[PDB]
Amino acid sequence: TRKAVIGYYFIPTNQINNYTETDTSVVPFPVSNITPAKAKQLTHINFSFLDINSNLECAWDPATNDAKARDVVNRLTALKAHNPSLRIMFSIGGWYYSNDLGVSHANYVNAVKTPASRAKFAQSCVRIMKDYGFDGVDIDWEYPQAAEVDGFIAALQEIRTLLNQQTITDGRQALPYQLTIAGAGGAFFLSRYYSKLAQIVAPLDYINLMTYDLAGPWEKVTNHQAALFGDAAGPTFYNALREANLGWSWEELTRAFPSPFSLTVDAAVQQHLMMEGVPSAKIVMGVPFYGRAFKGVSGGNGGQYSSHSTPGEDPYPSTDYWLVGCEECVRDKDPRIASYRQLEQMLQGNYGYQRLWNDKTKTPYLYHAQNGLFVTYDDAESFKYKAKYIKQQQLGGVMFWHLGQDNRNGDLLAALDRYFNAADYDDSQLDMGTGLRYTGVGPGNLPIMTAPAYVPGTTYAQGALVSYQGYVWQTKWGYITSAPGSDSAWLKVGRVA
Amino acid sequence: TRKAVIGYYFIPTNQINNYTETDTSVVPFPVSNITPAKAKQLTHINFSFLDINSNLECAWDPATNDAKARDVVNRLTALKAHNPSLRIMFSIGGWYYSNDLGVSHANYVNAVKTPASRAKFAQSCVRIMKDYGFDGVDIDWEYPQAAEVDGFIAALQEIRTLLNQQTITDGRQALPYQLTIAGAGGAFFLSRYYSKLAQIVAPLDYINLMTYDLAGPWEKVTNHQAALFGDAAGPTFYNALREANLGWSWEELTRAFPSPFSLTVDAAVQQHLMMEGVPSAKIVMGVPFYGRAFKGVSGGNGGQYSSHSTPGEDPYPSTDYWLVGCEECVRDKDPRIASYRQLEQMLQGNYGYQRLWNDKTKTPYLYHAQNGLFVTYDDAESFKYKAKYIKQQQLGGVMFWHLGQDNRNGDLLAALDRYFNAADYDDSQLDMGTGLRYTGVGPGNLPIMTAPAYVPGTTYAQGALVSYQGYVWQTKWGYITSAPGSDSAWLKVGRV
Ligand SMILES: CC(=O)N[C@H]1[C@H](O[C@H]2[C@@H](O)[C@@H](NC(C)=O)[C@H](O[C@H]3[C@H](O)[C@H]4N=C(N(C)C)O[C@H]4[C@@H]3CO)O[C@@H]2CO)O[C@H](CO)[C@@H](O)[C@H]1O
Ligand SMILES: CC(=O)N[C@H]1[C@H](O[C@H]2[C@@H](O)[C@@H](NC(C)=O)[C@H](O[C@H]3[C@H](O)[C@H]4N=C(N(C)C)O[C@H]4[C@@H]3CO)O[C@@H]2CO)O[C@H](CO)[C@@H](O)[C@H]1O
Repeated sequence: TRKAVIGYYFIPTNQINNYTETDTSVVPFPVSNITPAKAKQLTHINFSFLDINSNLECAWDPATNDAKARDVVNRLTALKAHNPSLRIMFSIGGWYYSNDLGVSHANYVNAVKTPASRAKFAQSCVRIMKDYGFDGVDIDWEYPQAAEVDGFIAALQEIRTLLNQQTITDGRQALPYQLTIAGAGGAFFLSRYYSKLAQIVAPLDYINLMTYDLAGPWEKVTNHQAALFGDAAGPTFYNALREANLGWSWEELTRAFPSPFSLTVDAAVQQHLMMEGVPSAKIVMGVPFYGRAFKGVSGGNGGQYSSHSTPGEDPYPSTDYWLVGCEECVRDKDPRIASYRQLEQMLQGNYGYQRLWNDKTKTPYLYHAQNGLFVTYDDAESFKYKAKYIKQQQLGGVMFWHLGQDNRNGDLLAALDRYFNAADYDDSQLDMGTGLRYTGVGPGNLPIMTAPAYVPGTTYAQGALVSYQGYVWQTKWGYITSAPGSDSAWLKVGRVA
Repeated sequence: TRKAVIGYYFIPTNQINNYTETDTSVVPFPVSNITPAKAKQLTHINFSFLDINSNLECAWDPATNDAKARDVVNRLTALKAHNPSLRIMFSIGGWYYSNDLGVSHANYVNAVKTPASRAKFAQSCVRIMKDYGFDGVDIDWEYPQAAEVDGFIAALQEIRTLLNQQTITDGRQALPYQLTIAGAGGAFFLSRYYSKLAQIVAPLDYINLMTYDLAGPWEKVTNHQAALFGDAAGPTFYNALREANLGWSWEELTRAFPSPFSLTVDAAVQQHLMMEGVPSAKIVMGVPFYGRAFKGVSGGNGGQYSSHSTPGEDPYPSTDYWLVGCEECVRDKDPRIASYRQLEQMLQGNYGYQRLWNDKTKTPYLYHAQNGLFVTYDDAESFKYKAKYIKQQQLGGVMFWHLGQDNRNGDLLAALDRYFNAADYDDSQLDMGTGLRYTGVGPGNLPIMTAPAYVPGTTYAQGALVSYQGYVWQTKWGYITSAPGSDSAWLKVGRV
């Protein structure tokens, strides 16, 4: 089956209001950049972002000029003409609107509270979808927590049943309306709703993992923001998943979530597959079309894993724009982040950056020896290893943030589409490296094991293995005369074939 | 409030059926051994053991001479004329009857299975009590598994209900009928029901921790069977509590249950105090009035922490009675155990035993260099530390197994009584030592702390402390944006 290539397209309210396709200083990446050929390279385009208002309904930023809004959305849906399988989704949320301290957080929390609120909210979603010509709904709430999860789940199920009904009504069987969500790509944020992944992913066509921003100025050590696999030399973190209300024993939590561990894309992907009820075909690996910059980095190792003098606040607190050659940073007032387009132009501008590569993480990075600068980003090369990882692990596909950050030619998007569909591209021999793989094993992804059936009245020595009621259990100590199961003496280690 | 001195009194069916107070060769320790003075040193005497028959009711061993039984119990209850606080309880269970593989194990599992079965069993308990003149019921099921816990609890609740009624009906406000159980004194067995300790203890006056047998020939290395505190040189064990059906986070589990750890009396007490709703006042520390012997030990550390060649199976697998000087071992046909009374005689018989003392575990032990023997046991000296510990931890009192193993002078009983009630005894200067203390912290033994009230809307760095809902919490990582109890990044680390 074809792999999904979901490209979020972010366009600020301000830009929508002053929309033009002839003034790169106003709209840096207009829709006019996506040609029929480029449209053919995508399966989904996720317009970002819509939000939830105080009325507990899906809506545009009130400051948005509606007519200009519909116009931007029209240029996008027009692309469907050049791709019968292309879907134009709209995403609700985004870090700014939905984070705990986001301006609209209460709206997300409140909308999902009751059957009534969920019905009204879900209905507003379908209205908006049909009103502007979208093909599905994507929720990017970062992120539901504690008591919020069940509501969130009920909301997703509700939206689902409505979409499915709309599909029938609109006779859209050939291109069903879809529901997706952008999920956390790191254990910390993932720990919030992890225990209920299955229920959450159940009504979805895809869960888009935000496997990036796994490094940044808000961390004390420089590192790759999207390492595919781990580098022992890089930092590690406490595995927040073992703080999730799972009901697993100490042993289970320990074997499921090793810690410390390398925060990588592989880890996020594996942590999702660990859970029972989470199909890999629904998992979509996210990749960044932007890089994150650090300053005050010590030399000796390309700027990797170094202490740094980079502010972690938001917004950027100074007026000092130290990312050499990043004019985009000056315009946007943040030297800590830059689009691939800008980064590429920087490597083009002979500014002193060296383009380095980590063979463990399988990602590139820039080192400015002179100014002590470090940039972590992804490119067509790192995407090769990730595209193959997607095939190998049989994931639903690839997602990226975001379309407007690709170079004018759209090399990043073309690469992705190429690695999955091009007849003349061949990665059968691409070596995935020796980077550290996430090997947590939880009661959900238990391996098939073989052991004599348990025998009542028998006393077992420590480390003894037996099969009982569909599983292979092992004793954590000796003289155990209890049966495998509820009692704490036995550890479920495998599944009975 | 007076510390409880609970002495179990075990008399085998054979000894009851041949009861005599004038022949130590038949009944080694008849009731007449408990003189008025000794009766005053006790608060409870738990008659052991009664069982649960196939009719799923409490009942005396089938082969028991009822008439002889009642005479023995009457002698015991007669003892009350010398101590108006004394209670003669009877204990149902014991290892032989109720262990997973014991003769009556099925009866314990079934007796508590249904409301009807529990109702019937509960009533049989009170009936036996009122019928033989006992003062309370002690359940010694070693031990109910995780699925039988809720029924065990319901059964205790049912028994508590009937006893409180009987107390009124019999006008026993002054000396209310009681309900206790012999609880595990080690994590492994404790882990079976640990998670529901609170519910188990609720209906009880006391939970008698069998904080002994923490070592034996069934373990690869010789060790102190009842060390008060841990000795780094000694063996450590897997902390089974971290595998209990607690539903706690890794962080919570790891701080409550360090592993490996030292299998000690302190460890057991702390493990109980760690749970919420488990009052120290109801915790009673068990002490043994018997020692455990090993053979084929090597020297270098007085026979401690040495490999040995002692068989572990019950019954003793041979007729080789190697405990030198232990005639009791010949009679009972097991050289791996000796009453304190027997040990004392072995020590005074100059058979080549040396009484050494571990100042970390605060316990005595015998080492026979010639034959390579090792004996772990307790005495009046180790009882000083445990008695102080009982006081310092504000525990309910002490319990021991069993009266019949003390010496004719009732020295161990006397020691316990003295350490708690003698006006001329003073242990304020007694040094508890540097032996390893159990350091686990749980929901029920959280430290008192002070921290700034959590402030909605604030972002907290890793390691921050805030007060919320009467507790102090700490963040497990950084950029914590939500409140304690709603965001799993918060760990409850203190109270008040
Ligand atoms: C404040 C506001 O609403 N708009 C800002 C705008 O904010 C953007 C940027 O900060 C984005 N960062 C980057 C590197 O693009 C940020 O992107 C987040 C997004 O919210 C999350 N959602 C996803 N999905 C895959 C759905 O991924 C993440 C990405 C980061 O990877 O989004 C916010 C808006 O929430 O920033 C611009 C200039 O930076 C500013 O002019 C203004 O328009
Ligand atoms: C096997 C039997 O029924 N009768 C045996 C008798 O068995 C005793 C002994 O093995 C006791 N052991 C010791 C060291 O005294 C054993 O005591 C156990 C008891 O079951 C548990 N209950 C408690 N409580 C505090 C309630 O503590 C433990 C103690 C060990 O600390 O009990 C069994 C019976 O269950 O052994 C004698 C002598 O070998 C034999 O003649 C015969 O009467």
